[PDB]
Amino acid sequence: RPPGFSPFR
Repeated sequence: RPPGFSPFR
């Protein structure tokens, strides 16, 4: 669950 996939990024 990387940041690039998160809703924030």
